[PDB]
Amino acid sequence: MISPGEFMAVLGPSGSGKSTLLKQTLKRTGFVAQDDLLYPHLTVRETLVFVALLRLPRSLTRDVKLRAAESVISELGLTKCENTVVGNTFIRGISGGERKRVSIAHELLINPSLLVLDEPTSGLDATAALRLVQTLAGLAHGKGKTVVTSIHQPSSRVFQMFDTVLLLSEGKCLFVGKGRDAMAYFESVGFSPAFPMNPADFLLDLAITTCIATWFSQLCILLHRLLKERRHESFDLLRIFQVVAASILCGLMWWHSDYRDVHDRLGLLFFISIFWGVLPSFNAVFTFPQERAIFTRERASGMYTLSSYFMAHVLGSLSMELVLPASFLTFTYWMVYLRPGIVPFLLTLSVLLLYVLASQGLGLALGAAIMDAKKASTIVTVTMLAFVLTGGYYVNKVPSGMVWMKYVSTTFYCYRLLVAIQYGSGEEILFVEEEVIGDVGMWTSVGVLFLMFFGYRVLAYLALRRI
Amino acid sequence: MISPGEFMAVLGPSGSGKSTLLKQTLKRTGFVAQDDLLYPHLTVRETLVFVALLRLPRSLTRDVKLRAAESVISELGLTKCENTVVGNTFIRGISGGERKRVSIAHELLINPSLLVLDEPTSGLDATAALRLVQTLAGLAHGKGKTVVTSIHQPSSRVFQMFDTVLLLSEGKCLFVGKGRDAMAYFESVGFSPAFPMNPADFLLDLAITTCIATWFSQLCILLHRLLKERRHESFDLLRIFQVVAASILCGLMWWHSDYRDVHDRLGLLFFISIFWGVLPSFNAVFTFPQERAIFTRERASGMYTLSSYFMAHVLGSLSMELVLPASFLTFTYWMVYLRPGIVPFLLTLSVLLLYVLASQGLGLALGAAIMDAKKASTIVTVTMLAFVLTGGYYVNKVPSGMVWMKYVSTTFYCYRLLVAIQYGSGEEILFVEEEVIGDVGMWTSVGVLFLMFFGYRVLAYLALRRI
Ligand SMILES: CC1=CC(=O)CC(C)(C)[C@@]1(O)/C=C/C(C)=C\C(=O)O
Repeated sequence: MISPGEFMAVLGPSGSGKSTLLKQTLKRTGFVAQDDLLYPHLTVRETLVFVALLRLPRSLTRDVKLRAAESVISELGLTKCENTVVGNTFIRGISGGERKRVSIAHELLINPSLLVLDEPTSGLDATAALRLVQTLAGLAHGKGKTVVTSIHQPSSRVFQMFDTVLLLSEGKCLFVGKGRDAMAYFESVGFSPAFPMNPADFLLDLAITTCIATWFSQLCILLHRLLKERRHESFDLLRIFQVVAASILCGLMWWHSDYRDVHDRLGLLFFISIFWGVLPSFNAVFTFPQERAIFTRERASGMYTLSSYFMAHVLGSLSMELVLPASFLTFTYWMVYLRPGIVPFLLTLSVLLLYVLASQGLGLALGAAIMDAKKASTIVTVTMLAFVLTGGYYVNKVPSGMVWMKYVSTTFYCYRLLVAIQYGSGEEILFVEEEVIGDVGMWTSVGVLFLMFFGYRVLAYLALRRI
Repeated sequence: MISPGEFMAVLGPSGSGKSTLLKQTLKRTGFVAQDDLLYPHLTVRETLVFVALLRLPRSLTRDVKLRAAESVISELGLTKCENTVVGNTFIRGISGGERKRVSIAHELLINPSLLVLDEPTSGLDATAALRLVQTLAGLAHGKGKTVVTSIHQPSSRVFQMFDTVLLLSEGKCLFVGKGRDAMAYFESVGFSPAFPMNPADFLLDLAITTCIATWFSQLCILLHRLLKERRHESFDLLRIFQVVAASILCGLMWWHSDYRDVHDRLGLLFFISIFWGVLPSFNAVFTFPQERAIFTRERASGMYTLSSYFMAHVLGSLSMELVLPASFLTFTYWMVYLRPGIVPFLLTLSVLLLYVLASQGLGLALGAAIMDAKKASTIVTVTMLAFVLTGGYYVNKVPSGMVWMKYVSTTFYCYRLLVAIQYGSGEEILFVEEEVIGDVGMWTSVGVLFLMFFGYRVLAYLALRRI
């Protein structure tokens, strides 16, 4: 039993059952886990106001939501670090204490009366944990919040701040009540310390239109939230360097490529298709396993739906996955001197953008299907290799009983589209018939690529819904 | 001042200077760091006995070296976990306490009188930390070892076990002497507890032929030690499944490929070169950053030299990355029905193996040149793309401005060797002249391949000597 405004600490050794022990009631109940599953690119204020808009009811406007988020940030002592990104182990951001306080404010925006916390002071410095428990006690007492927390091991100053201590050991309960008399209770049984020591250490030793409006609003919200995530890969130094190196390589190798040498242009188009099939799919396959945990945690509270998250993710990724291929095509066309014309330029640009979107959708679907990031990446690589080997440029004599594979590979279709844009039906050129004219036309290839992209998105959505 | 046989600890907050504070004298001094930089594939016994062979002098026989290693293992309570791999965060192995005990025994093989321990107790379970401190105190008392350790925060039972306690704050010493008298001294100064609490928390609040023989023996033991790592560095399904799928789909794509269609076979050879140029290079680029820290720590003690470590690693890699290409060729040659003959089979197998070795050397050199794993991998990808684009199969009309790319690449040489093996000079075949005959001879290409295979490891060695 816990009274409102009382601070309870769940004490016990590792594996004693502290984690497992911890609709209107759930609405006012805020649960915080040990892991700080937060986006590392959003700053403090940005993240808390986003959670405020994504969790608070629609009867509250955006300006007052921002004001409430700012008040929560200032109440948790995050004013100094409000101008810094959250960060993670990879990219430097706020400290561990600030990150844990941001995680607390994530559930504090709903204004919960029953705050359950699993290991908040675990894994941080003595002073950071001391400040965290000071803040938690202040919220519990001054604001009258029913706070139940679990700590693997508290410090002395940390230990002396809980008004209630509940003791677990190997799944059973040993003591419940105030921390001050606890030793006395043990002194009732005959367990007295043999030396000056922290009483916490003894404890361990002894142990319809509205729905559409909400959908659109939260979809735009999640899209704006993931713009920050996409901005990293938009200007990733390694990615930009690789893209510009490939562009310069294509420009120099095919410098002022003529229309007479069909083989050189065919190889250039096939290489472009290979690059823009492998890179987007490989990039997209990593996101879904990486954000799976945070998506599950956020969906458990019911803050947002799966379809809105998926649409926001694809909308955010479209700009990142289209900015680079456009510049790559601009540089390559203006360096290697492919077929002149603004209309062919727009046609090939749209063709490659559609192919890149299809490859990104395939990568997202494969990442959704496989719960392991490395195995999903391996499957993506294998599928892309099987596709490129069936693109019509490496092998010209496909076995009769196997041809259906080249009818499902997107890189095939992209290569045929590129060849059609560069030379048409081969009337000017007229091996030519099989490598230029092809067996699949312009509009049918475009429709097949669009259908493949849409099907990949649908399959990814089905895989996400399966879990 | 610390006397032999006394358990001394250094206490203070993070950043107080505990880390910085902690030839015969250093030969008998064993230093252990916080990080357990150990190979995750060797079992508990295996790495211990190997460090014994690599550290103890040559006047100490192998059988009794193993006996001493077993005695040390049993002395540190590793008998139960001796049949389990050390492991890491990726692959499951021994527990944190067992791993730290293995790290202690790593320096305990040399039998050091002065054991320095830079934060070994930090970040483990209460019972594991208690066992570690009990083992350390037992060693310090019974064996008379001068132990100087550091702890970020000790438990009460842990804290009551040190004979000597040093106290640091912001780089300045505050208290020196026994832990028991620290409370009395601080009370005399005028600092007394306001509640029952652990005095450890109290402290924080205020705060020629012989050389060749040695080279050969240590090279051999290093190679044997690295064999365990090479056993599963890439044997995981992520790569063997990809290789077998590539073999199956390559054999099925060119199923009974004829000798008449030059383009198909040439594309197959080019794709094989592309597959075996980037895969070994990508595999090799990740081994060097990963092992950089452990190599630096192990070289700091002078246990082994740089050249022997390089030779052992290269021998392990050669034993590693030859079976997979051998199986690939063996499947592909018989599935696609290439030119008949055992001698051509051996020729192309040797060519592919040498090409794989050259790619491995390029990857190792690029990984050694760049101190960042991701940057080195990106540079490897860019360079391999540059070599692939200038292989003579994509762009037939290479401009004279950058044609020297084809004179420094590796995929080009492998492709020329493969075509000169499959079709020779083209007399049977006789676009043919440029794509079959070429301008680089078979023996010249083989010599260039071998020269670059040696020079890549030479570059890697010079890069290692630089840092
Ligand atoms: C883009 C990329 C990602 C990887 O993980 C493997 C590797 C580095 C080899 C690769 O360059 C793959 C290239 C492929 C499949 C084909 C090619 O290049 O013709």
